[PDB]
Amino acid sequence: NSIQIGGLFPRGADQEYSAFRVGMVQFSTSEFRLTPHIDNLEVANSFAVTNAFCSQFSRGVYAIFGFYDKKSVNTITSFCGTLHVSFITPSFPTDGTHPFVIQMRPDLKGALLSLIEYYQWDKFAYLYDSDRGLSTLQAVLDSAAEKKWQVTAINVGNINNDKKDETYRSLFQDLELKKERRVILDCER
Amino acid sequence: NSIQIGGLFPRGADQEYSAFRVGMVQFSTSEFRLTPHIDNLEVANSFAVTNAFCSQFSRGVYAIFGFYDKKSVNTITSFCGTLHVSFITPSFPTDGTHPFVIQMRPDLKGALLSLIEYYQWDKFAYLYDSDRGLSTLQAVLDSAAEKKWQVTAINVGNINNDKKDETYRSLFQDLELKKERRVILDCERDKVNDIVDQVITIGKHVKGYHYIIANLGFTDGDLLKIQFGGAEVSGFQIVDYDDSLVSKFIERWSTLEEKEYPGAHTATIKYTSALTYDAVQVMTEAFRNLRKQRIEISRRGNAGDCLANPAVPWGQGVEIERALKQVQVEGLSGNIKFDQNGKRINYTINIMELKTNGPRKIGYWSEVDKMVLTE
Repeated sequence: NSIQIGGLFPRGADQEYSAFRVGMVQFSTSEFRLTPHIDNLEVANSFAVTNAFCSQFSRGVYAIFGFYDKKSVNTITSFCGTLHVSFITPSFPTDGTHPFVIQMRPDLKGALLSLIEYYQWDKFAYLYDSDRGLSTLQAVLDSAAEKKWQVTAINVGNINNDKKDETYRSLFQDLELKKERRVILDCER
Repeated sequence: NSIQIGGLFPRGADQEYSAFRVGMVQFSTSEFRLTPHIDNLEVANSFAVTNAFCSQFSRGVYAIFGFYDKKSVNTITSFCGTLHVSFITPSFPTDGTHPFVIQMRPDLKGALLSLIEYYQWDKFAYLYDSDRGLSTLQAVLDSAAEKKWQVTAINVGNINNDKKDETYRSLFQDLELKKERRVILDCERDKVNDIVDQVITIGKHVKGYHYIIANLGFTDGDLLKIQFGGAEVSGFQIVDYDDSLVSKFIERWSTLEEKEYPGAHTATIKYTSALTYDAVQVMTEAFRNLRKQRIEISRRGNAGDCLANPAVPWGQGVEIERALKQVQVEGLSGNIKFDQNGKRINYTINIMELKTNGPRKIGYWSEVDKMVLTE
């Protein structure tokens, strides 16, 4: 019993792939074996992702495990929905109800909003990164209307890294006009 | 000289296509003729857009004119960049620097921020729609930190339309906790009318309220309703009907048969449609500057499958880009110019206010002069 599956790992996902390998070993049985076809492509590039998908599809896979970015996510959700191909991903949850997509990452939106009320915050700064979608940003903004919060949302993402210092100094300069002492960092590791 | 091009029109773009046709006629020359291959697909669906692109690519086109959504935009920008295919679109500008993409719509982000300071706003509500990307939302939020504003951003987009009433009542209920009297409507020509209608119903269109329509089509929507209400309404207009150029266009547009040209028998025109017409002119002047420059780029309908791996970009595409981006003519949307990326430059956006006698230009906005009032 040989079940061929696809593997879309973004270049740099070393520990992710290492964990992917360990899983293959820990969950290997005699009843059937999984045959991973690994494709290391720039997850951000929508075009490349399209090829890697059609390539793994022509190879005749039963399911696909990979990752997507805020840019290529629409490509995956669309193709997998049209071709009825299942796509398992640890990446951020899709903003909606897209069939044929299995998401390993639980929604943090709920846990965050609950924590804010616990500490009883009414005025805080929200530094966000547009990498995982503004799904959580909209969450805090919409709740800011109901719970009546004074949120200071600032996109800390588009900061060019080859001179990113006069930007941070000018960042906490605005976070001092209102003497912001409570900051929420919505970013990657 | 037959130049084949692709046309991706979303189902429902009647006036846009009608304007696309009129452009084909007004800018048709004996030197060369453009052969549009029209494909009507659901622009939102990323998959469909991928097929329509590869289909027009296998047919061997030199350039593609169409539209994209906040969902399919990444597909276009990506493929057009990999296959070196030029893509002209009136849709919202891309959030970044994506090559091989020509954008007819100027950036409103600048004109909006300038208008806010003009009226000297410090606390306002910002009703936005996630359809054209949160590019402008981030703009006002980031500026709210520097200029110190108390913005109340509310996504008026995800509102389910088959019961959208207990939502609006609960919407202006939150806009009453802080007694918000200054609202900015960042929506499409449709979502705006829905809001405007609700505003009149609840009576929040009387003196004391101030609305700002955050789009390039201020006169594109019905204003006769919130015109006599009392509340001041401002917005932006890209199609200056005072230009003899535009005035002449309407003279022929308003007369066209509405049967053959759907939604074309009016004295006005949606900015999206006006950009479509100006798009044709840009593509014409571009392919013309290639003939006079003695540049051979011609090919056949055998570019092959777009999914070809490895994917090899045809060098003739690099020249087609340097052509469109080099174009500089006069159209309905003022002076048309581009930079190395594709974003329009040296343009003018008229600031509009709604008075008793109707809309009236109170000034303009230049990318280099900011806001300038006309006495």
